[PDB]
Amino acid sequence: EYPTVSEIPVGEVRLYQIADGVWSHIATQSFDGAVYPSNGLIVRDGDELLLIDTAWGAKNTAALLAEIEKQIGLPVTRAVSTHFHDDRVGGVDVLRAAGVATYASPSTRRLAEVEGNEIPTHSLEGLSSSGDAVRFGPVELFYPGAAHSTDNLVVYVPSASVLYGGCAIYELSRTSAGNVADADLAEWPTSIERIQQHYPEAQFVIPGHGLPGGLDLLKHTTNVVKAHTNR
Ligand SMILES: O=C(O)c1ncsc1NS(=O)(=O)c1cccnc1
Ligand SMILES: [Zn+2]
Ligand SMILES: [Zn+2]
Ligand SMILES: [Zn+2]
Repeated sequence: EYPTVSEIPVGEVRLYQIADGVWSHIATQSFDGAVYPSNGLIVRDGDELLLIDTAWGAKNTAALLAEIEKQIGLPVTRAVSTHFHDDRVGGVDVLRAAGVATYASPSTRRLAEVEGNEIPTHSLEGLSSSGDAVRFGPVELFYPGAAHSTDNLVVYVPSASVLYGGCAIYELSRTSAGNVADADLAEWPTSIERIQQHYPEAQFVIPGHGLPGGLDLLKHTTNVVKAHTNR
């Protein structure tokens, strides 16, 4: 039942409920002649919603809001981008125009600015050092160290035992390293150890792209990252 690229036309977005008040959002983008899905997270916070990541572009992110409005009916008041790449900040200006307060770490904001990508408005303090955690309404935010990018955050929903690894965690079907141009391959496995060591209790692990699993996805990512390092 977890939505795949076969069910989703580029431009559309599917929500998938994972627990009481916890959803993933799924969108697709056309990249290098292939079609690839992407995951973000939606977490209920009283009578409002926190959004983790854009749906990878302005048009998808407009559809994401329309899909949230239709299917959940609570307002998105805050959004957090988990690193500076386009699949996480692309659509921030859409969010901002709809009244969403947009957030990222200063590291992410600076890299976004340097990259010419969209820049979330608000700064998340207290995440500058590997192993830092901060609370953010109904989630904890964790900086595990450099991995997929130097700024990548992971998000844990203490109340549903949901860990959203964003692009620092790979799905099981992904057996070769993705876009590593901005990655710290030397530190990635240590960063994942930090995630393992902080969230030993997670039950649902959502990778940046593709199918959820359990904690095995962390070891899976490590294996793939090491294989790539030994190419
Ligand atoms: O690995 C990532 O997080 C990532 N995010 C957007 S694209 C990408 N990796 S990728 O460019 O190597 C990719 C994988 C599969 C199909 N097309 C592109
Ligand atoms: Zn990325
Ligand atoms: Zn504001
Ligand atoms: Zn990605």
